Amino acid sequence: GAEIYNKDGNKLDLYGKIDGLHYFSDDKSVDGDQTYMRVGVKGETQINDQLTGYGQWEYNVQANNTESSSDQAWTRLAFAGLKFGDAGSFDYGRNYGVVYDVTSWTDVLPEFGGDTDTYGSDNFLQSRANGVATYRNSDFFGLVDGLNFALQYQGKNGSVSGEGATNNGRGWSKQNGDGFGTSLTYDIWDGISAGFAYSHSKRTDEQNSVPALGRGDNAETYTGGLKYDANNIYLASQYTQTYNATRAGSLGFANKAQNFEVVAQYQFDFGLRPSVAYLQSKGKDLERGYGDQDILKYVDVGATYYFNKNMSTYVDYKINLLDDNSFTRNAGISTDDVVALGLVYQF
Amino acid sequence: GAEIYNKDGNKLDLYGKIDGLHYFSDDKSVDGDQTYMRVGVKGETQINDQLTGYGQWEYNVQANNTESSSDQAWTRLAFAGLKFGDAGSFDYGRNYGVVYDVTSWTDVLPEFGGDTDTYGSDNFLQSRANGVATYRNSDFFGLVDGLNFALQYQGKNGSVSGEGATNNGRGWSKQNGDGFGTSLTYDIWDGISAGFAYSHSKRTDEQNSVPALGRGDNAETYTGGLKYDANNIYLASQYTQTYNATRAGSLGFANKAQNFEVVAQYQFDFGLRPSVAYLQSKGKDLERGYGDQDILKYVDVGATYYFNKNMSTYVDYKINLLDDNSFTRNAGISTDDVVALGLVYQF
Amino acid sequence: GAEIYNKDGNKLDLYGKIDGLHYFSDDKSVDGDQTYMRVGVKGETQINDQLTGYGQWEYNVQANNTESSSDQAWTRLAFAGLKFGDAGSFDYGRNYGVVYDVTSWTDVLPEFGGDTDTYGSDNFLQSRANGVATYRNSDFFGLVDGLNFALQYQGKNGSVSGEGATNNGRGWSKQNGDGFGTSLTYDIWDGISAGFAYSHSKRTDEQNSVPALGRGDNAETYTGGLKYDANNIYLASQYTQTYNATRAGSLGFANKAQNFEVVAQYQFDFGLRPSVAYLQSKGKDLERGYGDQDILKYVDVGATYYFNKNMSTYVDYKINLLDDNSFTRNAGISTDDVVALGLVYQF
Ligand SMILES: CCCCCCCCCCCCCC
Ligand SMILES: CCCCCCCCCCCCCC
Ligand SMILES: [Li+]
Ligand SMILES: [Li+]
Ligand SMILES: [Li+]
Repeated sequence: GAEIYNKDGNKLDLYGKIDGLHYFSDDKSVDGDQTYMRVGVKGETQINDQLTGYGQWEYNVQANNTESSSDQAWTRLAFAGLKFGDAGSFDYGRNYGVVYDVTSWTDVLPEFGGDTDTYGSDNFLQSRANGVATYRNSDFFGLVDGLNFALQYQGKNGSVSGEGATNNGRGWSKQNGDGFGTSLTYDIWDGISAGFAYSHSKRTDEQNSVPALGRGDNAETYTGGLKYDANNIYLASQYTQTYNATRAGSLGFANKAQNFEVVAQYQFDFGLRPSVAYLQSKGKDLERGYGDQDILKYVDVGATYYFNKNMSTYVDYKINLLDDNSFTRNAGISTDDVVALGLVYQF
Repeated sequence: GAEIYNKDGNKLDLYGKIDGLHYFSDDKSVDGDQTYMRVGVKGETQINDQLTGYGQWEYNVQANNTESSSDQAWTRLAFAGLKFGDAGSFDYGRNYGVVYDVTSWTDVLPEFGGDTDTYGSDNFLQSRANGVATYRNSDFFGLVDGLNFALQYQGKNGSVSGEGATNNGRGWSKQNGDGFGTSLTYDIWDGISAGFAYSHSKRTDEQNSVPALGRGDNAETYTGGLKYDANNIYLASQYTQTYNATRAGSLGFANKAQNFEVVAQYQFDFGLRPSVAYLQSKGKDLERGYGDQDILKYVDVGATYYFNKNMSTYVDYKINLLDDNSFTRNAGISTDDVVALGLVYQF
Repeated sequence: GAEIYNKDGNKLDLYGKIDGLHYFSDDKSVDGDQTYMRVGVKGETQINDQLTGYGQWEYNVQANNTESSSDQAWTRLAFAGLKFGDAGSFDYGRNYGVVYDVTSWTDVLPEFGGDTDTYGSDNFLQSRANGVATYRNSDFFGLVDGLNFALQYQGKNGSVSGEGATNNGRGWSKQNGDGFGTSLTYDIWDGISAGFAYSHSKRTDEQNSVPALGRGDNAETYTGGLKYDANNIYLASQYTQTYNATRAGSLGFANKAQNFEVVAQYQFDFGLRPSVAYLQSKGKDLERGYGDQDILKYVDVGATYYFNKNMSTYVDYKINLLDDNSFTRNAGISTDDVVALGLVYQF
C-alpha cells in the first residue's frame, strides 16, 4: 500500500494493482483478455493508547470489456472494526469467512487457484461474505506467541423475494442462513504453521429446492492446513471436507465434498519464483445418478518474476485433468487447459 | 475530510466512511446486512486573490450484496463551481436542491431520517437532484452577518422515450420539468437559526397520467425551520407543506402533504450522543377514497458513541406508528419497527 | 495530475475532472443534463537505473442520472507496462489504439469531436480498446525530438456466445478479430508536425452476418495528419480512409469511408481559446441501395476560457449539416444541432 495521509491520529493507505492479463484457452468462456484492476483504502485511527479503530474497502474493476458493458465493478471487502490491546479485535461488514484463515495458505499460485476453484466468494464462510461479525485474537491475549484464533457469526442473506427474503437478497448459490465459524492457527516457530477451521451455517429453502443437487438443513466445513515458509521455500497444503457447502457448478451443491490443495514454490534472490501445485475437489453422494464426481482437478505450473515491490510479471499454466462428461457439461465446469500471461503494477 | 494535496494553489480532500451496518426488522425488504461505504473528493483552486474554483464528487458504494449483484454503486453528488468574494458562488451538476438547506437541520438521526423519509432523492428540489444550477450568497454580500440565501434552477429530466424524453430519462417518480427554488437562513443569535425555503417545479405528462394518485401542473414546497446548536445541545424542527411533490409510496404523489420533523440531542464530553426524534408526513386530498392518510409516522430513539472524529458506533430504533391499512399496503409503505446497529470508520 | 505519493521508488498521481455539463438540442437522446466526472491513477516505479514499471487506470462516472439508474460508470483505460531507458516501452491492457496517435490532433474541440464522431471507442484500433499490447518509442531512441513511433497488437474480442466467443464478448459493433497497428509522428519544422497511422484487424463472423451493412474479412485504416502549434495558434487536420471499419450508425459498417477533420484555434494570454472546426465522414459502397452516404457532417464553433490549469468553462456549438434521409433515419444518426455549456474543475 501507499500511505497517503497520516495526521491527528488517523492514517490512510491507498492500495491496489493494475493487472494487464491475457488467458489462452480452448474454452471460449475463459479465453481472451482478462485485464482488471483493484483499488482500496485501509484506514486506522488511534483512539487511545490501547484502542484503535479501523476500516477497509477493496474494489475490483474489470477492464476487459467495453464502456457499454454492465456489471464490471464490485466490492470485495468493506468493513469497520475496533482493536483493544491484547483483548482482540472485532469487525463487521463484507469480509473473509474464517475458513480462508487456513485455506488462504494455498491461495498463492501465480494466477489460478483461490476462490475461483475448490471454494468461491459468497459461498458461506469459505471466502468473502456479506454481513460477517468477526472476533480475532493474536498470540492468545499476548500470552502465547504465534497462537491465533477467530470466532465469526453471519446473519442470513436470503432470497430476493418471498418468505426467505432479506433486504440484500441473491440467488441460491450465494445465499446463507444464520451461521458461525471458528479458526485456529499456530505459527509454532518462524516459518512452520498448522491451522484448523470449522464452519456451520443454516441453509435456505431455495438452496433445498432450486438447484438440482444437494439437500440438507446445514452447510458445514472442516479444514486442516500446514505451511512451511523458510529457506527460500514455500510449501503449503489444505484439506477441507464439506457437507452441503461446495458448489457442483450450476447443478447445485455436493452433499459431501473432499477438497485438497498443495503447492510448492521457490524464491530465487534475483526475483524469479517458480510454482507447482495440485488442486482437486471430489463430490460425493450426488443425486440424479451422479454418485461420485470430480468437480475440479488440475496440476498448475507457473512462475512470477518480481522486478521490485511495485512491479511483477507472470506465466501460469492450468493443466486441467477433468474429462468432459454429462456432469461437467450440465454443471458448466471448464475441462480445458489455460495459460495466463500477466504484467502487474502494484501500489 | 483528509487533505491529501495542497500545492500551487490547488487543494484536494479525500473523504468518506465505511459503515458496518445491520438492520433488524420484521419487514424483509429492510431486515439484514446493510453495510455500505461512501467516498468523495472535494477540490478547490485559488484562481486569483478573490476567485476560487471548486469541485466535489460523492459516491455511494453498497457492500451488502454479492460481487455478481447489479447496480451497487452510484453518484450522490458531482458539481463544479466558482466562488467570488462577496458576490457569491455558482455551481452546476448533481447537487442538493435548496429545500434541503433547511430540511437538513433535522437530518441528524443516528441512522434513520433524511431522504429516506418525508422526502427522497431525485424528488424535485427536495434532496439530491440532477442538473441543478445553484447560486449561493453568504452574509448578504457581506452586509448582514448570519443571513444566507440561495437561488436555484433545474432543467427538465424527462422520460426514457417519447415526446417527453431527455438524454438522461427516468421513471415518473424521479422526473421533473423546469424548476426553481430559493432558501434563506438567518442566525438570529449565537447558536439559534431560522430558515425558509420554497420550490416550484413543472410536473411532467407521465407524472400526470401514469400514477394512481396526484394530478397538477406544478409541484410546490414551502418550508420553515428552526435550529438551536449550543451548550452541547442540538434541537431542530422543520415543517414543510407540499403540493403534488410528496411521494405517496409507489402510488404517485399526494395532492397536498404536511411534513413535520423534530429532533433533540445532547453531546456528552466522553463521546455519547443520545437522540430522540419524531417524523410525520400526512397526505391530504388523496384520490380513490384514500382522503387523508399518514405516509410516514414514527418516533426515533438512538445514540451514537463517538470514539473520536474518525470512529463511531450507534444504535437507532425506528418505532413505527403507522397502522397496516389499504393505503400502506397498496403504496408499499413499511409499517414495521427497525433497529439499526452500526460501526463506522470515517475519513 | 496531483502527486499524492512519492516514497521508496514509487510515485502515484491522482487525476481527473468534474464537468458540470448541459446540452441543448432538439434531439431528445442528447438534450439535457450531461454532468460527469473522471478519476484516474497514474503510477510509476523505478526498478533500476534504466527500467521503470508503470500503471494507469482512468474511470468515467456519469452523474446525470438517478441513484437507481444502471450502467453509469466504466473504465476508459487500465494498463501496466515497462519502460527501458530510451529503448522504448511496452504496455498491455485497455488502452488507445495507435490510430489515435494521429487522429488525436483534431480531438481538441471545446466539447464535441473525437471518439463520438468519425470513429468511436471499442472500434478496432481507432480509440480506446480492450487487450492491446503496445510498443512505443519516444524521440527516436532519445536522438530526435518529436519523432515517435508505435507498434501494437490486439487479440480477438469476440461474441457473447457461440463459436466466435471470447470471455469478454460483446455486440458486433464493438467486436474485433486479431489486429495490428502502427503509427509514426514527427516534426518537420519547429511547431509543425506530420503523422501517419495504419491498422489492420480481422473482422468477426457476427460483423459479416448480423448487421445489414459492411462485408469483409479485414478492417483497415490509413491516416495522415498535420499540426501547427506555435505563436498562440493551433491548426490541425486528419484524413483517414477506412475499409469495413467505420460504423454506419446502427446499420453496420461502411465498406469504405473517407473521414476528414480540420480545426483552427487561437489562445489568448488571458485564457480565452476560440475554436472553429469542420468534420465529415463519407461512406462509400453501402449495401441495400444506400450507395454513397454522409455518415457525419458538421461545422463546430466554440470557446474555452481557462481560469488556470485546474478550472475552465466552455461553450460549443455543433452546426449539423446532415440532411434527413432514409439512411440517417434507419441508422439512427442525429441530424440536429447541439449547444454544450460546461464548467470544469480538474485535478
Ligand atoms: C431563462 C429562461 C428559463 C426557462 C424559463 C422557464 C419559465 C417557467 C415558468 C413559466 C411557465 C409558464 C407555463 C408553461
Ligand atoms: C513505423 C512506421 C509507421 C508507418 C505508418 C504508415 C501509415 C500509412 C498512412 C497512409 C496515409 C494515407 C491516408 C489516406
Ligand atoms: Li446433504
Ligand atoms: Li481436460
Ligand atoms: Li393536485
